[PDB]
Amino acid sequence: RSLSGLLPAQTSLEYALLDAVTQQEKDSLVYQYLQKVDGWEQDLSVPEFPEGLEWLNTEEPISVYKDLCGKIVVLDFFTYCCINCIHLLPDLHALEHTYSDKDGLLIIGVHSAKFPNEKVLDNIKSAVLRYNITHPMVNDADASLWQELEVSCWPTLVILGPRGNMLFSLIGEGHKDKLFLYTSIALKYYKDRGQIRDNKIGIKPPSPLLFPGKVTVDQVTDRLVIADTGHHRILVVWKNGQIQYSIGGPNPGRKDGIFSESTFNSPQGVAIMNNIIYVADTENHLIRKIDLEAEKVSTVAGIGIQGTDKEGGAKGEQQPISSPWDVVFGDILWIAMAGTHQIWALLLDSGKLPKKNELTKGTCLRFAGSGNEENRNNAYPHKAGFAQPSGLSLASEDPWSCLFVADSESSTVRTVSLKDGAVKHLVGGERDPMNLFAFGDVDGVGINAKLQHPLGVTWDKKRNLLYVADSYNHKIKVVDPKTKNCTTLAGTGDTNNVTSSSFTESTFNEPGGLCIGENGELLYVADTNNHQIKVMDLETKMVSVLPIF
Repeated sequence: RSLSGLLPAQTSLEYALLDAVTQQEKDSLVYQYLQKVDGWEQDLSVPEFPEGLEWLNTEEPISVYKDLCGKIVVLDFFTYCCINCIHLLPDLHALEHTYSDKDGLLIIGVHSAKFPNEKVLDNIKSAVLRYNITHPMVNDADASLWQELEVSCWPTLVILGPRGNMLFSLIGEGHKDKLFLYTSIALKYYKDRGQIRDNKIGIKPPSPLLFPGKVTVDQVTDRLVIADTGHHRILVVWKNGQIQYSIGGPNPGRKDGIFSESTFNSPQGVAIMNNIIYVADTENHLIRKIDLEAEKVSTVAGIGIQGTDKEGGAKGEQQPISSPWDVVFGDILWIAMAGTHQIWALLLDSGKLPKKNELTKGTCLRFAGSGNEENRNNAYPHKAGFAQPSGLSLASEDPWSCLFVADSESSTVRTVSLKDGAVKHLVGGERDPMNLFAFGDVDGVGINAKLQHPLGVTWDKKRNLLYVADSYNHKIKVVDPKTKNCTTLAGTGDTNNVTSSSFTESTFNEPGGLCIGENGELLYVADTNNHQIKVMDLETKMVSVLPIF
């Protein structure tokens, strides 16, 4: 009745596939595995989808035993917060392009939420558009199917035969070789038996910004750099809201050169200094450079594909990186490497980082984080762990001399010392370093405070405060790092949009990042799912929408 049933047989197949020298040997072994599993007396039948769950990218609900007979089916147990699930989506996209509904394959996303916020249908509907998921989707918010199957990992794939008989499970990310081997040979087998039908299954506004991930402010000239993630472009905008430069879009890409030529792929982090913007070009797995004087884009880090390198050390364009989410200047570029749960550095000029030797110009490496997904604090940077670090902010002045890290999957904020690299707790989470489920919405001191998937931090040098974009609680919070006291600055915690209002009566919706102005009078917020930049006046305590024209 559970995925336990496949484990002795499928691991016996996987042991043979490692001694298999030819692609034909591997194909015949998988075919022999399916002869065995198909000819079992008692199928490991999938539970039916619970009735009255909400479905996306379909006309009506889908049921395994009325609508998916005669089909190979890939269930994707996933949640949109998890970077491991995000990394899998390109592999499912490539599978759907290879094998249509007509060819006998359907993929179903069984959205099984980690966080409370992701249970809300409209927040899944946004995520579907953000990540461009064009296959059927079910909001299994209580995670009934997950708990019945004893799924234990985000993501889990479960491949079904034509009568809902479970054939394979693939746990986690980057099993593209096996996903293709298993589904291709599953189709081949059941087509040779004449059990795969060729029937169809039914599947299904120009604003100026579209899901803006991040924003930053030039200290000298008070211009905004907005990552307009959904339009796959960067905007340079004056303080009054007039657009100076639009760079990229409307389509994805990796193209360098002039600004009509240039293209990005869901950019998040942006930083600026001396007319040079660095972009964390997240789904390209690249750092890009925009030169505003020369009016040219170039690539400074990443090879263009998802790294699994946890150590690094190569020069820029020969160093694989994994889903860079935020960037800030330090002379160095600090990088929140969400994909490998680490803080990285690109050395813009040749220099030396805390607890390492001199490194040459262009060297791209890990600074902090083991690479394990953990809420682990440590005096030694390598032995500490992060959990999808998505925000940075530099406080270089004394007595801080630290990098503030929004650590999203842990629901904490972290300091990393710029003297000795010590990664220390600030607010949120629990003491247990393997506990990634210590989330909530509580104002308090240290571990007593609770956050929910925070994506942005910005440091106020004037007031000695940190503003946290506490994204899934739909709230800007304020942390005093001396006392470690964390409290709500603005946001009711609902998502019903409001243009002009006070801080306590204003609203946000999954704010992806934020940044303070030079003067310390304005706090700009990338209010992602409202498709808007929110300007918070810290003097009048009024929120306004930045007009863009």
